[PDB]
Amino acid sequence: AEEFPVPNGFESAYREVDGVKLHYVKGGQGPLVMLVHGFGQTWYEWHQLMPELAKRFTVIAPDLPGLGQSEPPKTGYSGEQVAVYLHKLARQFSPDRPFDLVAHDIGIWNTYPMVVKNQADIARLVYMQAPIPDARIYRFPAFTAQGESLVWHFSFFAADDRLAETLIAGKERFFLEHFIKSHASNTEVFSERLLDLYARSYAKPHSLNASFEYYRALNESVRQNAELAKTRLQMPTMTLAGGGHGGMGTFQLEQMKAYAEDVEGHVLPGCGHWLPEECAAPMNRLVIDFLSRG
Amino acid sequence: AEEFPVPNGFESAYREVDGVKLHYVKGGQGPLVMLVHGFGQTWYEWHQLMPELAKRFTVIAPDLPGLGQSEPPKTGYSGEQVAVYLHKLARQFSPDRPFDLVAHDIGIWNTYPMVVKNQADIARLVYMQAPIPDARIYRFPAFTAQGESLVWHFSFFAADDRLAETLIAGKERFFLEHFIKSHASNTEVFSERLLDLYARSYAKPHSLNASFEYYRALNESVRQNAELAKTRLQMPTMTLAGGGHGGMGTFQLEQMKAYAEDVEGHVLPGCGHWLPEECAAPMNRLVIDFLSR
Repeated sequence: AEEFPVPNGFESAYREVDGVKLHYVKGGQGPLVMLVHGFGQTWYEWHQLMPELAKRFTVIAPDLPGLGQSEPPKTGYSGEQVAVYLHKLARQFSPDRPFDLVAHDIGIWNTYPMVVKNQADIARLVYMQAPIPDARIYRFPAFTAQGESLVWHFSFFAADDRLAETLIAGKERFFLEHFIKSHASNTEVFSERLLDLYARSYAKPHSLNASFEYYRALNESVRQNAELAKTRLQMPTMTLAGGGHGGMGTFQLEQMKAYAEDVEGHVLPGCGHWLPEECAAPMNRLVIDFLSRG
Repeated sequence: AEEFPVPNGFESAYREVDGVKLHYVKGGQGPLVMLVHGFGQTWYEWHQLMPELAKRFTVIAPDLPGLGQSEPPKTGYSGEQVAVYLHKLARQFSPDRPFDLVAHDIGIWNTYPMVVKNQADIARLVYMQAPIPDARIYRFPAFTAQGESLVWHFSFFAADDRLAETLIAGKERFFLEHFIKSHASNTEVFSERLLDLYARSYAKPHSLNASFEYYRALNESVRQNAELAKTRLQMPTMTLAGGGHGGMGTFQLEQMKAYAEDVEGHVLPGCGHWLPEECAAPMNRLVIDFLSR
């Protein structure tokens, strides 16, 4: 069974990595690019970018552990733990050559440790729409005068007593439409049909729990990254952020400059958090062009 | 029936104020003290303080509009709108003499406008465990190095789509127990029966909604207060805050210094947010002493 339709010419498959069965969608030929999704979504957020990249690259889009059709991690949900699974998966298909990485939202959290620990394996890097876990996340406001606090959900999802699963179970489709649209500028792209697909996937009980365990591990990820960030990233990097409602704005690039020697940043006007869907044309173009420099 | 047991010597009653039927519990004789509860609770959070205060004062503890047994407001939930109901209720019982005001949590939000606009009516003021709505609330963090933050619920409750009512309905007791304990230092004071009583009250559909409408009006209250605060408070004021988990710490007094010329403050170590219950005896003593001068 497939939770989301696979683009023509791609294959849906699974690979066991350190005892965990990871789902991915793969296609194309050439150097490897791995695309890593974020909270509320799956590999499918990349499905419009994937055929374009596949004309020049081998493209793999995994489901994060516990999300989509991937099994939960056996070690834990901190960034350093999850990054092992994703690094080993990529190196199964690119064992002798560096690969490219594109990551959105908690895909950043779950890849930054393996990038910094294996820099020679990463040719080029694209990060969009999330802070790298560090002390900056403690400075975001709980409540704002205009618009809405971007990351109050950090506390909601990290709260104990399984607060978030207990309240959201049975109401997953309602909650996800609210979460997605509240973090969007171009809300009209989130049709009821598309929201149905995403909601059905993260409503699987182990996926609803997995979703929030990433946030329950966030403070551990911060502590991990305080050590890892003593070495800056050396490979070419690009950041993308939305400039509209839900967007990170200038924060994405300004934080990345503390982490990367070679970084260029873009803020996409009229676009929120969900860049591949809200602003497919400019986002796809920026990513394809940046990766095609190599 | 009554949602909470009324202490001996007190009466549970109602008064119509601007077309809204307000519930309150009243006892004692002497000058008036009005006690105003906060989120998650009702008049009943004051039920241990009330008999002690009633030895020297007439004491009235209303349910906020839409909460407990009070009808929702017919104007709105912003601080200036709700304060009209509370001011007029107090003046029905103390028309010829200034009265004292004690307020906890959003009871502050719902009384500050009528205090600043009717200073001659307010003899002494006690505020505990909440910011007055102003720009300082935009500095509180969304997340902390120890886990969930103190006031991320501001955004949860203010969200549209009836987010909070929709997620909490059917889980009202579960959520309120988590909310109380995550803002407490002393959780043992919250018995099964007490949690049951508070959960049943705010689970009434119009009370669950009313609870969050106070937060959906919070930014409007901030903007109202930006103009009202051009006039400082002149009456004797006391702030109380918990020093433990859930407490406002030094913030309560430090904010109040910007609003009040005559203010004294206390931080209670080992106490969180729910001061009348977590730390009943020292909180009662400090309030009674302050009001009895």
